[PDB]
Amino acid sequence: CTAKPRDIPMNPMCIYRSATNRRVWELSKANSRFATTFYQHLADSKNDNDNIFLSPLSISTAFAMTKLGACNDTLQQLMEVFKFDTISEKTSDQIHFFFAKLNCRLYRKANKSSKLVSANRLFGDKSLTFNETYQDISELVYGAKLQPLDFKENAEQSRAAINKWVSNKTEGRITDVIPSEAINELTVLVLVNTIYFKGLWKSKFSPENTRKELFYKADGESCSASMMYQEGKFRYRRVAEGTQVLELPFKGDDITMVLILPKPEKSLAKVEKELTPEVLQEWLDELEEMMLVVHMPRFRIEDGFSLKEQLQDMGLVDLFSPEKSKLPGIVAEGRDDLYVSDAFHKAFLEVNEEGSEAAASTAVVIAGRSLNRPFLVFIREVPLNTIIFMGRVANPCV
Repeated sequence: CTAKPRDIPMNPMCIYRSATNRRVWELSKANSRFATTFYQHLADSKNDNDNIFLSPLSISTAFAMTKLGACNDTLQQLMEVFKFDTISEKTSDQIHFFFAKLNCRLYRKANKSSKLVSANRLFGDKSLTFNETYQDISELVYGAKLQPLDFKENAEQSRAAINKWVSNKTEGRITDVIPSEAINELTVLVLVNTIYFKGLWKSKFSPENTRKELFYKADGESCSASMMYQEGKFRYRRVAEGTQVLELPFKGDDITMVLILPKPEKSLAKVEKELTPEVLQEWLDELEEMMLVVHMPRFRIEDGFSLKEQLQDMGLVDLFSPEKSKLPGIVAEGRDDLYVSDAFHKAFLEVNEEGSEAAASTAVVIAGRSLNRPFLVFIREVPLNTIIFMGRVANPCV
């Protein structure tokens, strides 16, 4: 951004290779393929009846930041895993450009509708000499200023410093991205991303009409749930196997939630197993204006988890290997031999008669300490083809 760069600015350090915004659309595409693939995996590691919420977008946005200082294999798996190897061509360095155009259109609205604001940031060790170019590129592309932190003698407050910053950037919604013993005296850097959304229903529900129901859990007893109610014309479509798909657009119609609910008594897993950018575009394409009666619970969910286990299973292995990890572009002089000790994510969703609110954050930490009847949800940026948030609502009660 800054204005409209002819992608003429500089952008060195280790390059891998396997109206041109078509490059950006390709980015979003690859961003989505990662989203679905990750959810699948994440799902595998969670209980089918368990809740789920995240922001695939942020995860790809913190890892793109990390990729900046990557080299060789570590760079390969990063580009491939996050699907960056499906874009225009030879330039592990150019992707950051598109992702800086993408986030640009996303968060920079010459239109003002709903709230969608991101904010990245680095937190390096006060003793180290970080690469100037790396530090400068990050601030330009991802707009991430390198905030000095005392990990060598104050990892605790250092953690507390990061979590706090994030909270600030998540309207208090996100808190505890970095677990208690994550960061330590050996921690070099900690790349972070935050995303915050708040949108008013283009067609709001009526609190009056809302009514408390009785929710039966996978085991034992219920839990009361405030079920909402409204009626109107919405883009909908009962897809194959009786699967329903509905789209609730927020004011501006630029961003809309997308619920997906399998036929009564049918398994959602079968739906999550065959979930894919392709399939998703399919349902979304088959949608059609109609009159209906929408019933959806008034609730909020908060997810949290380490991305290490899953990302390892997808291919991002070298990055977490103290031995094989290659992030030579970060510290110019000081502590070397860096590797991602672990990565964390945390998302929050809230839904009510007035609209929806959701927030998330991802924290990649360098060299530290390692370690109910559902329905699907989606928060997409239509014009941009990006899945901002996603998840599965399994307990409205909460």
